[PDB]
Amino acid sequence: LMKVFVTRRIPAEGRVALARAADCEVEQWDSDEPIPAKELERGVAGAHGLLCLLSDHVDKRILDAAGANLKVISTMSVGIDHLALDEIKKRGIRVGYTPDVLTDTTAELAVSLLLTTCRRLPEAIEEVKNGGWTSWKPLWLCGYGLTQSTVGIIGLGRIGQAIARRLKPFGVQRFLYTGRQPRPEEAAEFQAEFVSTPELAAQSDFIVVACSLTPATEGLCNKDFFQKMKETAVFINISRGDVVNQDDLYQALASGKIAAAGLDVTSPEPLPTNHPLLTLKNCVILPHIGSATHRTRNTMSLLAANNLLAGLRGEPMPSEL
Amino acid sequence: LMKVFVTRRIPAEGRVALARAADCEVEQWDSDEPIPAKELERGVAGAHGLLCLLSDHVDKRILDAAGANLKVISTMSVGIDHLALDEIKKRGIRVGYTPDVLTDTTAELAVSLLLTTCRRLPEAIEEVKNGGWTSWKPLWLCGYGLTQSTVGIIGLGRIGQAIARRLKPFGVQRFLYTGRQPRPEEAAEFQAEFVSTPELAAQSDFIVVACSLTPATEGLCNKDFFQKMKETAVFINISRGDVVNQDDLYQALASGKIAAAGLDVTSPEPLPTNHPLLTLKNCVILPHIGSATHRTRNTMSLLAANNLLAGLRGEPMPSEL
Repeated sequence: LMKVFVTRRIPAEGRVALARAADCEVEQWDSDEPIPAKELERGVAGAHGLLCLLSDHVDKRILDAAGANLKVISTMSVGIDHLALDEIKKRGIRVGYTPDVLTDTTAELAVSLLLTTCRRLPEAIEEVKNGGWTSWKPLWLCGYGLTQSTVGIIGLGRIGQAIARRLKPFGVQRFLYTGRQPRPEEAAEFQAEFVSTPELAAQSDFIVVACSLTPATEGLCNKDFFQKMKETAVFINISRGDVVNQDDLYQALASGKIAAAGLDVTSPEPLPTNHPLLTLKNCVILPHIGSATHRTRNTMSLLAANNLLAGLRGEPMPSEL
Repeated sequence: LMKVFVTRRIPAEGRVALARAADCEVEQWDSDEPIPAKELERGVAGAHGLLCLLSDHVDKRILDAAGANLKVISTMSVGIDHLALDEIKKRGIRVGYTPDVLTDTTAELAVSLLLTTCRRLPEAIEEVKNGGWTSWKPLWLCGYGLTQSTVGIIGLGRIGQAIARRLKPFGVQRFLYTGRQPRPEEAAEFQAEFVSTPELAAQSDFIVVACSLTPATEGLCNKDFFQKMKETAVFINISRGDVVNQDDLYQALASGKIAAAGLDVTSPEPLPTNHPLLTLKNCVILPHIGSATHRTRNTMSLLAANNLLAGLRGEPMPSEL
């Protein structure tokens, strides 16, 4: 029997699929809490397969603890920045990941974050709870909406495209995107215009970041970037925390260089409860719930399970990296 | 000089317009707080024109205090259930209202409220602030989304259509609506299907109430309605508080007859802070911010101002009821 380590309690369908594989011995971290480095090193020892999560840093150390038996890592995420890919490819280890199945949900969460930020729901909710609400008021809790807006998207991949698609009927006048390369075919549906980062910041009323975390994008959204934004604009990040310079953001939000921000990702995760960004009424922070619907999480789980199983058996994977 | 009473501080552009009318004497309630009944009676005495708000109950008593000078009431709202329409038409008084200008913002707000509610943003926000957040967790904060959902809309007028149009690209498979009368032409953009209230509640994953408050709609969303809803379904109201039976809604939410609710309107307004509904983690309440963007509020103000002046001068009004 081949050994499999799962780093967390996962959605049922995925766990059952693993429990059904007669050729597998499945060891599991029986918790909702992230597995410490030390217990993961202990757990992957001798494993033929690792099923892991975003949260788990699979670097050279883990690979070494594994070590030689490891033929397949299967991550329950589309993002891969948590894997030491170069060491993995050197070792001839196969990788499963979960693109496509979370596209709609993540785009959906991204628009929810956009709207609750720019329409100021969190302040509004609190005004109800705290006795601030006394009547309907013509001047009160006004934000900025999407009618005739310009929306700037950083990274026009499947998720960005699906954000643009949900945004269009709110009356968006023009879509801009940036990246390393124009994508006419993907942009055509929205008449998106490929522009530089400086131009994107200058022209947009809304900025949505939906790219991978890479050397080219680390610290991309910094002081120079917020400076170029309109003071009436709203900044949304659903990529990785390290794409944003958090101190520059705070400062931009505190001095009014931009109107508001909504973050689904931060650095680190979790964010400390005493963090400056959390003292700000125009910053909305979500705890990385992009893909959080029942249906989506269940599908991701079954896909991770199936990637792992095909990996173990030397077969084509439903979705391999 | 004709006398004009304004019942609150309104957006600048509207007050500037009034302030430029050399044919007018403009008295204003100098406050963001709602005008008491006694102060309103006092202020309308001798008025030729009344510029009022949704919050203001313009009933027989007010008109009497006015009394005989009053020729024009201008409301900065699309809703009119706060006016004694039959008394007004008997007295030959003209009415201005603000349709159309707030259609896109309101629809925009209703979609924000739907997304914040079904994607559990408020719970999510508090878990970051209260230390609940410890990692990325596969089973945590999962809501229900719109992919292949059925959306049911009560009242498919301009705002309902504009909700439908925003929701379509989130992957809605089926729109249903109810009302007093089918609307083929207005429904055809969405292939929406006219259905009875019981069928609406039975079939929908999301229910959005966007109708006027009338005798036929008071207490419409009650115990039998919530019973017929899917227990996975989400209920949104942007119409008027009195369309819902708040106690039935509370009970439905507490027992799990439905998955969650999001209300932009309540009974009364404001809702008391110790209200049962506000002890529920699966009820989102906003303080009636449907039309709260700077652009829209300013447009509404100018419209209400211009309706008033045209009224005073016996001319066609930009938007008359």
